[PDB]
Amino acid sequence: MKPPQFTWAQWFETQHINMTSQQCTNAMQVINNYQRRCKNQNTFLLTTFANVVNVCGNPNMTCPSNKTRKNCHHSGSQVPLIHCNLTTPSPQNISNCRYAQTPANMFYIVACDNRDQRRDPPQYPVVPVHLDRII
Repeated sequence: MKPPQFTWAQWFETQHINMTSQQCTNAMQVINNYQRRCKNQNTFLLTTFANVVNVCGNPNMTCPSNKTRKNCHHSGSQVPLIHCNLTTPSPQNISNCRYAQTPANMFYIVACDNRDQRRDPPQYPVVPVHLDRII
């Protein structure tokens, strides 16, 4: 889920593009502090928001996670990424949650939609809103 101040695109950028630290424990603090819980796992794509927007321009395909959605797009090329996995839960004090980090080079499939009319910048009419899968 996302805090109310974010559009889906801004939340996608916060969860999957802006890895504030190369260390998962530190990077996850941002997502967890906003979600008010320690997310079990999360992937950070080491690419730019602009690159993902362009992936939104690739052919539409069925989303692996949902056979009823057709707003997904394949990255075409692989990108470096870091997958974070929760190793030490701490619902009472989320700042104490620790994560493992797994580096990899994989393709990704993202779901894209038209931007939030009132809050997303007009610069990008189409934006990524969900990371459906990494391969």
